[PDB]
Amino acid sequence: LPPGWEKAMSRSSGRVYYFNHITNASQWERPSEPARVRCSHLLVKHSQSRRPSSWRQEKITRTKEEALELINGYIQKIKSGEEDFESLASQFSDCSSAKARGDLGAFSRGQMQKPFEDASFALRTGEMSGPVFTDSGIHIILRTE
Ligand SMILES: Cc1ccc2cc(C(=O)O)[nH]c2c1
Repeated sequence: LPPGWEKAMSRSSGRVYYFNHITNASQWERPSEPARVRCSHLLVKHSQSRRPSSWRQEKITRTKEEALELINGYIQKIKSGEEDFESLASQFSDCSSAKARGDLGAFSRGQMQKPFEDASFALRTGEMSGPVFTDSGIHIILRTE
């Protein structure tokens, strides 16, 4: 199984699924390294973020737990198709790359915060991470190239 993937047991259903401990992705289906990748992301910040401030909100006061709740909500909508990633990144992301549908352009190892870099290189083109934690807050990452 590709870098990071383990079989897990569904607690609700008792059906096996696959969890990726690097990207925090999970899916039912069995899963399937470049110099550069390209990604967008949706950042939800919280009170312990490196900079508890964004274009959306001058003083961010939400807790870590509330941020993770928001992130989970958006992952569910993206996954159900009720909303797409670019749209929720544009409206809700606490990064100013929100202006570019959450796009951050191409990058190699060595430029991004490490949990974000690892998650970004462990994704395949087209794939989305689960919640990725860095000192800026909680990310959903979409690998676009
Ligand atoms: C790893 C990583 C990469 C890009 C960004 C951009 C932000 C921000 O705008 O807060 N945080 C990051 C962390």
